[PDB]
Amino acid sequence: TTALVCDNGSGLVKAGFAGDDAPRAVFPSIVGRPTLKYPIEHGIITNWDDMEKIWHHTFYNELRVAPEEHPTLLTEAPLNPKANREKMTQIMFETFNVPAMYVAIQAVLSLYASGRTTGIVLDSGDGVTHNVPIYEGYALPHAIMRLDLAGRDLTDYLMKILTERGYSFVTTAEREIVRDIKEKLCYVALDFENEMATAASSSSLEKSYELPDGQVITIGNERFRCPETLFQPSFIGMESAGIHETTYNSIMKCDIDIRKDLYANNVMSGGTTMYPGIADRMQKEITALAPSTMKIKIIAPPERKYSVWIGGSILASLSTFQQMWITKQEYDEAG
Amino acid sequence: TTALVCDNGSGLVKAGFAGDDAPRAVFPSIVGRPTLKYPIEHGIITNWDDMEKIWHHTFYNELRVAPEEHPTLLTEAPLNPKANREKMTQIMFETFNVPAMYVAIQAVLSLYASGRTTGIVLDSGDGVTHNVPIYEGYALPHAIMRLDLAGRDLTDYLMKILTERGYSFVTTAEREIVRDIKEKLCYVALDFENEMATAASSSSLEKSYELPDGQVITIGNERFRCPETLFQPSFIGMESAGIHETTYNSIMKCDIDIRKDLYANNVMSGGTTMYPGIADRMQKEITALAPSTMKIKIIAPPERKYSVWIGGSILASLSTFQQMWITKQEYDEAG
Ligand SMILES: Nc1ncnc2c1ncn2[C@@H]1O[C@H](COP(=O)(O)OP(=O)(O)OP(=O)(O)O)[C@@H](O)[C@H]1O
Ligand SMILES: Nc1ncnc2c1ncn2[C@@H]1O[C@H](COP(=O)(O)OP(=O)(O)OP(=O)(O)O)[C@@H](O)[C@H]1O
Ligand SMILES: C/C1=C/C(=O)O[C@@H]2C[C@@H](CC[C@H](C)C=CC=CCC1)O[C@@](O)([C@@H]1CSC(=O)N1)C2
Ligand SMILES: C/C1=C/C(=O)O[C@@H]2C[C@@H](CC[C@H](C)C=CC=CCC1)O[C@@](O)([C@@H]1CSC(=O)N1)C2
Ligand SMILES: [Ca+2]
Ligand SMILES: [Ca+2]
Repeated sequence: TTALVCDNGSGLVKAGFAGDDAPRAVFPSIVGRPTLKYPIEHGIITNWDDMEKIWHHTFYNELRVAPEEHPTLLTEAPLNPKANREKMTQIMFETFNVPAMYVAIQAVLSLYASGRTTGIVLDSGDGVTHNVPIYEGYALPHAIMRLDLAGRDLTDYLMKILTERGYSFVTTAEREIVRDIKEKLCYVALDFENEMATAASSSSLEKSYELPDGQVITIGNERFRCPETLFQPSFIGMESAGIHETTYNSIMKCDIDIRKDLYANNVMSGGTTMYPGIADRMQKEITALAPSTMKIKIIAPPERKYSVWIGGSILASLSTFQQMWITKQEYDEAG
Repeated sequence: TTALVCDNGSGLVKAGFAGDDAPRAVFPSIVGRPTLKYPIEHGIITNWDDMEKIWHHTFYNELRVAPEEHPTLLTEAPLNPKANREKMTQIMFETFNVPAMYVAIQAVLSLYASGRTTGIVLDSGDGVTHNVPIYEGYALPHAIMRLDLAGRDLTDYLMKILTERGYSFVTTAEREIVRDIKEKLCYVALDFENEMATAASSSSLEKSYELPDGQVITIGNERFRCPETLFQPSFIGMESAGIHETTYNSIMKCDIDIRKDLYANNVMSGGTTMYPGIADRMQKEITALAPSTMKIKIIAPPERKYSVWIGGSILASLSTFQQMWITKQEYDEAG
């Protein structure tokens, strides 16, 4: 009788029940095979047999529930292929015997989580980053921007820029330690030059970090150079535009009537948007690219690591959404 | 048993019951379709399927009455085509099953609202402006003047002349805010030059306006330059004559016997004639174009936004009008 909510990400899987304040299970999207394998790449499901192993683990190992006794709400990256979605549905009704289910757009859920039907979302995960403009609940597809740059790319870059300081983070076990640092110490510098100049002249921006084996290490400008890649992807050999630019482009690809409201509603989702000082930066950067008379506003909610999941827990619980489910009868009938 | 009164305008629909002091329902003449659509353009019905949706909303959503249980009084712009009127009647007797109905000339009703049978009306709405000379209740058709310039054109012009001051009113949602300003602050300058000179030298004619989002803005000469378009339509690329001129022309196109009485009875109807200082202007301007010995007088009633509706509420209630109804029997007989 209780509905579920399964947010499948490139890095993590955030699962729980609809109506809850937060997901009860949060675990890696991996499958070890000597060795590990991420079945979701850039927010898209690449291996299906593996993906079933994840959903199987979700229901039975994590949530400890019968999948046929609960309607399940699955999530999907924006502009997800139709053959990709139809393949999910099939697996839920046939392999996991679900009584009903539905596939919602991750970014759209994050908007609802904020309490908004209309707005331009920025969802940066571990595998992919998206600019999704939404009007009256419908995400405008021709305006959506994609960017294959997220936390994992950022974690890798940090490892690299720590290697020039004399450190040796190469193995995958060590990569997690560099992820922890990235999450713990890093921040988004309001101005890059000014900050680098503070780092060159003083040691005020330096921070100590205790490694698993007790030893302490220090990091200076890496704190903000790493997340800077988001605004300048060319730092890692990417000729793509920054997040401020792709956000601007996204808005300009919409109708002129809604732009005022998109600018005024810049929601931020995904753990990669958790960098301290990212809101002050996106305000600054956007303000410049856009007109002078435009009111810009960035909304960065404290629990934006789980805005997608929270968005589905609300949606699943809504009265208006109940009709939009897909019963096994409907599927076994209409396909 | 109670009669209705439905004033259909290009911008608004003013509906209510006959005998009432004012209409109970006042709503936009729009139909959204992703987006909005004004079925009445320049006071004339262009889309009939939409217009039915408006009348349907009027009866059932707004007035909450059965159309077959009440005789309905509909309004029409002057010089409305006969095929236009015959199409209205058909829709009322056949689609809305009315027991009776009648189609009256908007401007003529406004005259009755003032308490006059003979006089030259000026009715400026949101979509069209008309000079209608009326004698003993009959509006003289060959003398009627039309002008495709009203509040909406005026609202658009104001947006434009606010853009030179540095503001950015472009979208349709913002257009309503510029309409509010137009209605709130604007006025008709007795003399244009003198006023512009006051604006160039001092800041006494400036007025602050609180925008929906709290921020305040200032407007100076736009207050009177916007409504000035009425006296000089060339401001917006219209080679047509002003309202003072078309009013003069209208009077000269009549018989010489009634001119004295037309001049002495210049009634003003429609929301566009609500600009403060428009009466002092029309007096001045007309006085000049006309002879010296002529007694000019402008009548601008406080409730002239609803003079057309009020005119029909009185007419529907009159004893002499009762015979002029059109019974469904009469129609289903004579067509
Ligand atoms: N405080 C933090 N600062 C910066 N990054 C963080 C922080 N906490 C978590 N992250 C990063 O956020 C990412 C996880 O976010 P999320 O779970 O939304 O992504 P995902 O759903 O796994 O992948 P995607 O959404 O791209 O498919 C990881 O890369 C993680 O390192
Ligand atoms: N105080 C005001 N000053 C100036 N204009 C006003 C004021 N109040 C309303 N208006 C304008 O008057 C118009 C509405 O008047 P009205 O309802 O008579 O027109 P309509 O019947 O919708 O159109 P039409 O009569 O031309 O077919 C709108 O353009 C509105 O902006
Ligand atoms: C607290 C935590 C958060 C997380 O997001 O991990 C996810 C999942 C993780 C799987 C592989 C590692 C060894 C196993 C385990 C771990 C537990 C989850 C770790 O691979 C990431 O680290 C990658 C690599 S580096 C990066 O940025 N993304 C993202
Ligand atoms: C208080 C009010 C008066 C009015 O007259 O509105 C009418 C109707 C309105 C319909 C479209 C808007 C968005 C929706 C709603 C509104 C409520 C009615 C607003 O479009 C006008 O604004 C046009 C545009 S600008 C102008 O001058 N005429 C005239
Ligand atoms: Ca995600
Ligand atoms: Ca009217």
